[PDB]
Amino acid sequence: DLDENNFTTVPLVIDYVTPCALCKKRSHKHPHQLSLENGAIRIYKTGNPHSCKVKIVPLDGNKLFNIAQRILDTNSVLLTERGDHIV
Amino acid sequence: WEPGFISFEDAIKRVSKIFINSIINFNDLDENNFTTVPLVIDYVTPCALCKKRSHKHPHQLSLENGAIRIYKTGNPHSCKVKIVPLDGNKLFNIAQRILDTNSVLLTERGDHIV
Repeated sequence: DLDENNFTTVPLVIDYVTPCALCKKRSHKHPHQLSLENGAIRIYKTGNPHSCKVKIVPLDGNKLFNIAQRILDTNSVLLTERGDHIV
Repeated sequence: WEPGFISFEDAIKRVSKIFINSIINFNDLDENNFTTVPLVIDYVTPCALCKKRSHKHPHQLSLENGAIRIYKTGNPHSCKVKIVPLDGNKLFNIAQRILDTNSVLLTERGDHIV
């Protein structure tokens, strides 16, 4: 059911065949929901999550590869016919 | 404020990452108000400051001895304190000092004369 749009509204349903890894209980009184802020996809329970813990997964795809791409696209390093880079 | 610590933007991104939660007046942060403005948290999840639904008081971040310190106003009993440092690769600041003395050069023949 999950799509790109349904991000911070739809609940995520979990059939706790085993105890929840978030809070080590037999099951949850309410499903979990996902949020996006400052480059993190936070995990939390819906309702009163005092006996719950927020988990975050960061979305940063190799910061150094992004910088490499930016420096490259600025067109300041070139590979010449002789094998020498010129900057 | 010293030009050796970090840019302001990196500091605010670090603190916003450490709240694990949003800030209503995040875009309202300016250069004039650094520690004088308490921070409102859109408590849309359980807190990470003390694993509570919401704090009845705001959180104030303070600067001392080259570090921003964050804590809760009022009753810091069911809470804790987090300290974040500001030192922008002290080795780079050292290396930039050494060039200020003008005591190492580069020569057309290709080697540095110290």
